[PDB]
Amino acid sequence: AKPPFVSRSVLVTGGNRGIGLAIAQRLAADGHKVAVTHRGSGAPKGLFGVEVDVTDSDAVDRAFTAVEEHQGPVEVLVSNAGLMTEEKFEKVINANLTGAFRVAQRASRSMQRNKFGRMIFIASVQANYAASKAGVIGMARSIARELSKANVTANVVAPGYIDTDMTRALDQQGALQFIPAKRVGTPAEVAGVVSFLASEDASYISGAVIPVDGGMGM
Amino acid sequence: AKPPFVSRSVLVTGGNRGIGLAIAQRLAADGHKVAVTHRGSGAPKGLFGVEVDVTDSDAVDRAFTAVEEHQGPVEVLVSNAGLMTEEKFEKVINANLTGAFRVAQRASRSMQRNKFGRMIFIASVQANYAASKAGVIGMARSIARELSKANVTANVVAPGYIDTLQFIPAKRVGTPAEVAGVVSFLASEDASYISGAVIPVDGGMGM
Amino acid sequence: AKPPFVSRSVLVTGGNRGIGLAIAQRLAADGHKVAVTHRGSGAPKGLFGVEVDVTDSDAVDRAFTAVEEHQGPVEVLVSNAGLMTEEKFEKVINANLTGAFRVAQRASRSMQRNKFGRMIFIASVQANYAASKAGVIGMARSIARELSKANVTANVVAPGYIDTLQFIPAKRVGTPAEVAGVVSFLASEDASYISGAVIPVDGGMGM
Amino acid sequence: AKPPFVSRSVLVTGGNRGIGLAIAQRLAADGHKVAVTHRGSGAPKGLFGVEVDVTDSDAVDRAFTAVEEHQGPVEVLVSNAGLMTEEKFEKVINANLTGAFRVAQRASRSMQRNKFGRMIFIASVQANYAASKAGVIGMARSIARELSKANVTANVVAPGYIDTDMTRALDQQGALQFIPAKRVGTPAEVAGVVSFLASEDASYISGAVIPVDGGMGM
Repeated sequence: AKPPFVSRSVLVTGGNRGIGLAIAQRLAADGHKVAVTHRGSGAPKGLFGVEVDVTDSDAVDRAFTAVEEHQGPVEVLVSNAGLMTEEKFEKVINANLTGAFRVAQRASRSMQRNKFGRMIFIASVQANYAASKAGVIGMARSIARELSKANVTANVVAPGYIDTDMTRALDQQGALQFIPAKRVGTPAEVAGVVSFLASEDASYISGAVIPVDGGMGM
Repeated sequence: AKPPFVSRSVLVTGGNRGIGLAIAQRLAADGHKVAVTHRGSGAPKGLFGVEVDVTDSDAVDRAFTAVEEHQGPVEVLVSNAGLMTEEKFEKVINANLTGAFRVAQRASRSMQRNKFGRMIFIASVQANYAASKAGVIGMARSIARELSKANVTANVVAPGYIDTLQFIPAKRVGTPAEVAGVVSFLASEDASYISGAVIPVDGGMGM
Repeated sequence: AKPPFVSRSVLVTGGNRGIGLAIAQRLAADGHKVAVTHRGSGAPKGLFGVEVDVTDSDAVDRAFTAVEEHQGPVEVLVSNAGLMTEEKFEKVINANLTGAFRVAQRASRSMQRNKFGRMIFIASVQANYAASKAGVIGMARSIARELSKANVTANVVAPGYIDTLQFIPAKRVGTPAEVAGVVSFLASEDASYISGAVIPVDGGMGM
Repeated sequence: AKPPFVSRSVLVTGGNRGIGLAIAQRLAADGHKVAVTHRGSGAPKGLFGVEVDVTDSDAVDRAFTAVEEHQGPVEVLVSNAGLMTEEKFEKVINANLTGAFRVAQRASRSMQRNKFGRMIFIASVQANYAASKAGVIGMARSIARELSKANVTANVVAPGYIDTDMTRALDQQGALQFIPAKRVGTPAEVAGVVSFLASEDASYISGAVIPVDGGMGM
């Protein structure tokens, strides 16, 4: 007894490259209406693009508004990262943690009003990155606590070792000792999880962290 | 970029009632070849059933054998829990913890040999239940560590309050179908890189 | 602002060797009244010992009784683990999981009645061990939920590699004394508001 | 076989009030050399005080230096918090997360050189607070990973409901349903845990989160 498909207004932050693109293209193939944010380089053919520096609250506000006018209010929000000294630490925190907050907060009133919302946070694949990842999880669990009564869930996807364009650039196999699956994952493997969390099957999952790591984070 | 569907040989333990039945029915509608074990009340209409007491290793072996003949070697195992004194403690541990081991072990040979397997353990919705459920998660994580190299994963679904409340973020109970939805995903081609995970299906309860 | 010392009646299961012995010796030096169970090789010099097979509920009851007479009703229980086929699986589950339940249950009446108790379960340093250890944590959390109102806590110590390595942040093994140090703290007046916790003693390993 | 006591150079951030003071006074009663940071109001009689806004990297630097000259390099660091809109969110993140980083980073070189260090982070007792608490844990686990080989551990203390001066000001008993112990904890109960983590008995605990919550966070 599978729930009939509903085509959602979807926003994928950083949806023009790497894992973000895989997610964006999967969700579009699913039958959703998919928009993406980028840093200026352009949204991939097919999809609706807005330029957004997630460090900037006004840019986020204007982005959501252009999306709203284009395809209706954001129902499904996929938040992708984002990006030792004080400057390096605050930069990653601003992009990856506070950037997640900014987009989540801009999304929340519309989702609460409409009694539908899926916030899906993609954790980064080092003190700054560890801190911002754990912070997003803490934040997501907190959004889940407040908003779930309104049918607005917040869940996290925690990717393990995934083959990106930039992953392939490293001297890499020492990582496989720590992975029970004994292999790297694909961008498509992560996008499959986002697709499920975006579907009508995930309505009773809220405040969860799903690891997509071949067993690594056990 | 969806991966093409593959019809799997599925065994659902306790697939005749409640959460078990909804799982068996969803997987059949998904397009899998679905068999169920049951305690004696009968399989669901149309689906191949076998009577199994999961405290009985020989009854486990017979069931798997009869299923292998019917529809081919078991590729995906959905293990549903079968249900303070020393007697009651050991009973629940035998059914819910050792029972999961018995089915997981009987399934594992053919999964490793054939280089595909998905083990999906559904935790139970007292000291004995707490220990059985936690014991299953530890056992699943251990199987995940051993067999993931052979494309054989082990994951756990942790249901909350399912109808078969203020202290729940969602402020409602879950349906048996919301559980079966997650099992359908775990049994699908989209879950290949998930292994050793506990997916809570509880509307935010166990956070 | 340290709370004054109270000499507790302590039972340490398997307190005759390895981690068990170091725990029993530390607690005795701390100033507690320390008894140990053992498998038959004998108690440590000076300490009151009783032979117990933790798979035997009646042997558990007898031991507690003999200890109550010797030094007074057990106030702090340190439960040390006693140590793939269906036979080997059930064996480890009986000793490490059900064995912990048997001692925890025999201890609990007097702790609730007397409004003080500290249960300290030492996890083991395979599918059976993974399940037993995870099962003990779930059981400890359950006891913690039930009995904490009566000033009866249950906590778990999870030791890593203990000498009784690159994949360890500390880059060394732990001593049996580093484990006993944490048990000493858990048995002390400083631990009253810790209940249902798993304290890892592993140099960062299980992070 | 208890390890002989060693009197450590200790720094307690926010050690002049509430749980911070309890910790500071306990550690001093233990026999450590205890310094505290404050916001201007003064360190409690007995103890060495430095004024430090943990938002300010230069103030942190000068504080550690005054402590070093007074009683020797910081061996034991107790980091106390610290303190929905963007401003409120970034303020709590700056004080509670980046503030933790600042003091941890200023402490680290001396601890690494001397092959001794105990970093103990006291988590706050809401999206901003949840995020910063989870972030500190993520950070601490990351410090533990890098520094433990040099005998520098990082552990977290996660207080449940504790009776402060400010706790007593709230309409409070609805909290007790969620606490198996069925009572509030005392500042002294938390300080007892810090005392253990600061002692010679905690050397093989690193990257741990100890909850002091009567069972609450189970």
